[PDB]
Amino acid sequence: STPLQGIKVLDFTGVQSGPSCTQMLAWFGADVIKIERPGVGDVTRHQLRDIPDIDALYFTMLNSNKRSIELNTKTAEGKEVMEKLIREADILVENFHPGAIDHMGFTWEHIQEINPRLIFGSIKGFDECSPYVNVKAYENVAQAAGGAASTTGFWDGPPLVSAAALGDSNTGMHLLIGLLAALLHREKTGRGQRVTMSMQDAVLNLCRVKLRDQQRLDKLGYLEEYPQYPNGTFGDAVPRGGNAGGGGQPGWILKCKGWETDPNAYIYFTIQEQNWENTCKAIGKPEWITDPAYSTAHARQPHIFDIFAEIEKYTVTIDKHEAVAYLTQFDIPCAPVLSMKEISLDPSLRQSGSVVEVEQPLRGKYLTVGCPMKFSAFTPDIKAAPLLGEHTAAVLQELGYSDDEIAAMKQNHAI
Amino acid sequence: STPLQGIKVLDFTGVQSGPSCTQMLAWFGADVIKIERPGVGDVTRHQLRDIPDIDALYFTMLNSNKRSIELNTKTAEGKEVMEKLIREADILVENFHPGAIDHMGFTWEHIQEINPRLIFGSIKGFDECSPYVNVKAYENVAQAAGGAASTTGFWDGPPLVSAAALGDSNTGMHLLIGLLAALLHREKTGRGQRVTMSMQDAVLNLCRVKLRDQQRLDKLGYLEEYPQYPNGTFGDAVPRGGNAGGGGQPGWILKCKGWETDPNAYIYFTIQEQNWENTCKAIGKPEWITDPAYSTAHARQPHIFDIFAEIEKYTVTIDKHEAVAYLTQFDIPCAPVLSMKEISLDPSLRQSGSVVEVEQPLRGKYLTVGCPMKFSAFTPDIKAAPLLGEHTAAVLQELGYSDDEIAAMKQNHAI
Repeated sequence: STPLQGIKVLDFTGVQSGPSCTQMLAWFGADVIKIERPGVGDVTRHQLRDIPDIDALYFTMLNSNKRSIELNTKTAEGKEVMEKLIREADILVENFHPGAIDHMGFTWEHIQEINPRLIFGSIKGFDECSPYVNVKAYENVAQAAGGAASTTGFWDGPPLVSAAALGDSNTGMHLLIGLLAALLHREKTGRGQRVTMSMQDAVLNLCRVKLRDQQRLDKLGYLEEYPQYPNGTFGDAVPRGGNAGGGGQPGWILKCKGWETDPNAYIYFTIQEQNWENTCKAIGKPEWITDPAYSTAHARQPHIFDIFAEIEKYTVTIDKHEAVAYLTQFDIPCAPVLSMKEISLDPSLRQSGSVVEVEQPLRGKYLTVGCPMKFSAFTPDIKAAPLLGEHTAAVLQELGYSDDEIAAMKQNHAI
Repeated sequence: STPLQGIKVLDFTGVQSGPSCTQMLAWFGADVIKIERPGVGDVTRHQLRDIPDIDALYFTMLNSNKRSIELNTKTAEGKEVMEKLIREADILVENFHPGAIDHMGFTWEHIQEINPRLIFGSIKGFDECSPYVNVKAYENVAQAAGGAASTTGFWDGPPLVSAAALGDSNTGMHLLIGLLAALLHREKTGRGQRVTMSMQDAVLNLCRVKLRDQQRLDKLGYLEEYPQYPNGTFGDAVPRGGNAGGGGQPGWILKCKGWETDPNAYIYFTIQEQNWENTCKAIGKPEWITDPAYSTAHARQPHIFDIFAEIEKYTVTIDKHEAVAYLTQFDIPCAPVLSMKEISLDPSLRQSGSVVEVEQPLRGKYLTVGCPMKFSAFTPDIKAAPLLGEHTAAVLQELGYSDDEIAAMKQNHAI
């Protein structure tokens, strides 16, 4: 049994935000029918290809386990298929521009009439009433609008985007929470509803603690743990803090052996408040244990980069993995800056199902990020991504179309 | 009606990752009973305080709607209360070090015997088989281990952490998906189960597209859309790309008027492949429309920073908001880099429920991030965070304890 056994998803999404949400739904046991433009398909199929003429990894890593149908919803036969899909569906997920579904002949009111149980999930760039309501939002557009770029990077550099998909996959995971909550709600009301999620709000949610810091700043005029305290300057907005800790425990990114030629020969190192004595023992600075200039976070803060520099004298002499194996014995919170190469090959992440090898037609093996959370009663089975239109016939057959009707729809380009 | 009406959560979490998850559970209608150490409470109550002697915003922004009980589970009476709480609960969440709950006297086995319906959610730094299992993971430690620090920042700078809580809140949102799935699964199995979520895996999941890029790099030796192509150099790992788009459409962070003294006087600007003609018109360069050195993404790539410099000649002349209002009419994807000050005061984010003003005892008003997703059939009510032990008596009363028994437990220090 799987959590979403028997749930049927009508999936119009493309790219990353919507598809990450629906791939999870598939992994949870739902039947995800991905509706794609005939002869075109989700754009990720053809972007960033590593092997000529076959689906790109962009596609395969975000569409595992889905069924692909080609359907041209602008045609009258396509419209009729869609109505039948809506009628049988538990969830419809879309990440089009406002009014796309309405213009296909299916307003929310019309959808409720066809299927009052249906849960309608929509990803947009900004919320309904926003001044940016018609910006077309890509990943980094949302990162700018949601607070992350403003607060990421260095105080003496530009706003910086994160590699992490705060606008795209993070929005998908938030929509998924909403869809799962709406399935739970449906069990009580007997009804579906519309769940909307904006990319700007997804970013903002992960930046919650920077809105903590803005209020502190408004009230006090400084942030005691930020690099700018006490010798630099605070403006009216939360500033960029480089590689600072972000919470109650300060830290930094420190160079390890190889950093001149290896851009990932680094660790993150935390000076944990309750672990100062251990930290001194690790670096061989017993004099610092009780010196009042060093014994509290308060006293450390005004010369904290001298202390990081002193720790870096140790870390530069050894490989990041060996640095972490040593430092962790002293309870120091640290880890290596693992590169995507290390992650791709890490045998532990294969064993834990975090990185998963998957067999794909025409390609052979590829790696994906697996189902992030582990369940003691359920094991996902991560499968190939569908070739374009691979499941069109099967889906139409399930709606009661004959093989001849299906062939006629292929010939007149409804599919 | 609420999505989680009638659900009871036994919540041991502190700091950010676990509390973010359970705050959302409360907002969805669950009764979240937060278990705190008598006389001390979640550390966030006293860290980064803006107002002396009352609960910090670190705490109130992450613990809205929860009930607080003070309970020493290491005592015999506290253990007996805990057993009664387990019997009544649907979900127990914890983000302690491995084995803490076992040590309390409740293995997962023993919990299953007491309450076969209970879903046990656990947040850890790393997965069970990891070499880093007993590393203490803070926010940025997980960012390092998860691939984000490696791939964020500039190619000629160090790895950079993100302001966005990739390790903390993001992990809480991923556990939340699991718990909601587990509730759904329970409707069929009649049984709870254990759901575990590591911070490393949460980071990795958002970095999924960087694993796409690693595989592309492994196969081809270069990433054609990365800043380093074609005139720079690729190594064996996906490199940092500064403010590059991260997907199929290139972009960058551009200066707007005021940038020399306003570290957030910037926009994100996407050069969308189908929108070159309009991009040229927006910046008054009609001659670039059909010039073969500019008309395609492939041709633009080797000189893309000149192109951005040229756009920047326009954007530096106007406020970032006016830049976006204009450029958007030319279909150019863009948004301001909004500061946390602008976010905190943005009337549209108030209207949309994205930033919410909450009345808190002793403090007055504070701002929080609201419930990220919107539901057409459900409106969350965000309320104050609990004062330490504010609900101890009521919780024990609901378990059948008399006032005398409760007062006796206070004097004993079991509560």
